[PDB]
Amino acid sequence: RAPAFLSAEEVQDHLRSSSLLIPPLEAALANFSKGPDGGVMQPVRTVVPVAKHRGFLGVMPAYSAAEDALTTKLVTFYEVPSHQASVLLFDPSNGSLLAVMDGNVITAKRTAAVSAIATKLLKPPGSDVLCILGAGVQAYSHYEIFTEQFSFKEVRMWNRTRENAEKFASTVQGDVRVCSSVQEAVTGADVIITVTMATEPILFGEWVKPGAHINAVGASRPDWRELDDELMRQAVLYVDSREAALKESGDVLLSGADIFAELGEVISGAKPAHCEKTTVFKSLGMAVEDLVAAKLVYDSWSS
Amino acid sequence: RAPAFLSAEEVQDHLRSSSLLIPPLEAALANFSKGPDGGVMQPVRTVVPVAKHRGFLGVMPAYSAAEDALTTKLVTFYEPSHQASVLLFDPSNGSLLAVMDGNVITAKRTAAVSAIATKLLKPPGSDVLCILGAGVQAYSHYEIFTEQFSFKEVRMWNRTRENAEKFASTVQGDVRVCSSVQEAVTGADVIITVTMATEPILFGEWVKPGAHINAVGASRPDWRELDDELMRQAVLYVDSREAALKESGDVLLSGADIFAELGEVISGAKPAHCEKTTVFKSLGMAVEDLVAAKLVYDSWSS
Ligand SMILES: NC(=O)C1=CN([C@@H]2O[C@H](COP(=O)(O)OP(=O)(O)OC[C@H]3O[C@@H](n4cnc5c(N)ncnc54)[C@H](OP(=O)(O)O)[C@@H]3O)[C@@H](O)[C@H]2O)C=CC1
Ligand SMILES: NC(=O)C1=CN([C@@H]2O[C@H](COP(=O)(O)OP(=O)(O)OC[C@H]3O[C@@H](n4cnc5c(N)ncnc54)[C@H](OP(=O)(O)O)[C@@H]3O)[C@@H](O)[C@H]2O)C=CC1
Repeated sequence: RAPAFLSAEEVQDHLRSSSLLIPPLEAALANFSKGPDGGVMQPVRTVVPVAKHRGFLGVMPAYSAAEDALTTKLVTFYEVPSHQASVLLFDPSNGSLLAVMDGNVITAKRTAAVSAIATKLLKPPGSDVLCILGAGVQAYSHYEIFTEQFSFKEVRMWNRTRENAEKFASTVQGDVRVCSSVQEAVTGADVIITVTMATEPILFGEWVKPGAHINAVGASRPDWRELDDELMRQAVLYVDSREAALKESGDVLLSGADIFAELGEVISGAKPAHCEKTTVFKSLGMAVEDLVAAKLVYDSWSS
Repeated sequence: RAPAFLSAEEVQDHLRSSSLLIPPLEAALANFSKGPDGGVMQPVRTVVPVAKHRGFLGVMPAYSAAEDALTTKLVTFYEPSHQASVLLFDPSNGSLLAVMDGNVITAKRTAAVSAIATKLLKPPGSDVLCILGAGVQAYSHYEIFTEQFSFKEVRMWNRTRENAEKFASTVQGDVRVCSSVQEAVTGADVIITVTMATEPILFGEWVKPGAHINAVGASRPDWRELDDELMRQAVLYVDSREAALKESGDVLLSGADIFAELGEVISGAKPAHCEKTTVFKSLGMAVEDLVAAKLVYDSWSS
């Protein structure tokens, strides 16, 4: 019995709303951070660079006992969407390949879903203003769930090329104030989302409102950065994975910042959410997050 | 852009002649052993323990600049023991071109790489071949070794003699079934170990001076097929030093010195001591899976 293939449109049908992903992801992150008592086996992501094409192949395997599912997501990103992904789903009991599915929409919706979880815990009292840095796939996915989950009075956006932000602004529903600089976009912003593939810092702490929350999603490479030192050093730093951040996050590696806690620890109440101080959630993506989503799809697909 | 799926039989048809599999395997091994300047990017394999089901998931990604190929092998082994899938990507844009069964590929390249080491390291007058084990790898090894070499006597030992006899009357030529490892390896010139043994079964005291051993089995850091004596007194060749020092219980638990990588011998950097007793420890490498995958895909897309 050959494995089933699930198209991008097959997946989204059996995926449904991005915020429906939230409670299972909350469980996955907590289980992960619980370590040996959490049932999650997840080594740090293996990345092989394709220098000849300025690209990378990410391989993210995971087993999760609670979901009893065995997965591997393979993602290529190059500096045809920039990010291409496929998820493999195995029978954890015998090991046969069950399904090969398009991983792009899972990646987009799950990443947005995790940022929202961290945002819900860490956004300051009186979070009226949201700012989005970037205008790619993740920006759309984050915009959809953040306007769904939260109630911002104003949304700002900056992109490297202003045309794509204005395009973004006119495509999405609801008003978007396109700003020509990051300084303008984040000034007075209570929640900031950085979803660019920049490699040198675009976000400087001096522009950041005291107590603001930052979701740093991009710069998933040891030599890449989105944030400067002042922000990385002065803010309370949360990550999805401590082992992954110390190996793959240039924002963490180069700044020399102390990781305060893993987001899963907070979810379980093992660590506090300092919503009143300036916070940074540095997200690098974890295989267990993909696991949960792909498991939801196949199970739906099977019924 | 839905990926292609090649069945095991489909892969099996694209890999008929070994006379097309070994030359690119040799080239790949040569380039790998050169390090990064050789153009092969191959992280040590990641293994996910699934003790909950007494099983493992092996993950083996690779890129090669020389043939511009980007692949990932995903192997699962449980207690068909080994189930593999090989993914082939487009290097320039990252799209997944194909998903193929990787059990046939695994069997083929493993047997072929062993034959490459054997062709180089077998002693003068190699008349007796000895196979320890009777699984998938024993078959694939037997087919290529009898095609490539010319032994007068082929022997086999297996933990379950029933399986050894089923092997003996399935393969074409005459295989002599033995009731002990010592009986099988005594006087043997080439020895192939493809067992799931976790504690030493092959002992240096039994091994003919000058014999070549292809140790393929034990690929977990606490499992081993060969004893301290043999590991330390033979000239030790591996596919990868980095994998060996991580995953080979045979090498780690004996403190044995690695003389060379196989690619180093193919390239000319290190000599093939065919007159000394030699051991080639194969752990399996992502680039070997890559080579086969590209060969299959090139033929398939023609
Ligand atoms: N943490 C996680 O879980 C995951 C993280 N990501 C990361 O997030 C980022 C966005 O992903 P995605 O939306 O799919 O990619 P996209 O290609 O769809 O979007 C790229 C965005 O980043 C901008 N960009 C590219 N280079 C630069 C640069 N040098 N400087 C400033 N902006 C730049 C682009 O702007 P422009 O219009 O000028 O091209 C665009 O706004 C990536 O870096 C990705 O690696 C996504 C996967 C999940
Ligand atoms: N180096 C490489 O490139 C790769 C290495 N391998 C490794 O090679 C070995 C064989 O692979 P494969 O043929 O596919 O596996 P199989 O399941 O097809 O065959 C298993 C063989 O090992 C024997 N065996 C099981 N337990 C023991 C034991 N305690 N002692 C001695 N023999 C035992 C079995 O005998 P019985 O008849 O009793 O079952 C059988 O002969 C494995 O260890 C595998 O991990 C395979 C992938 C490629």
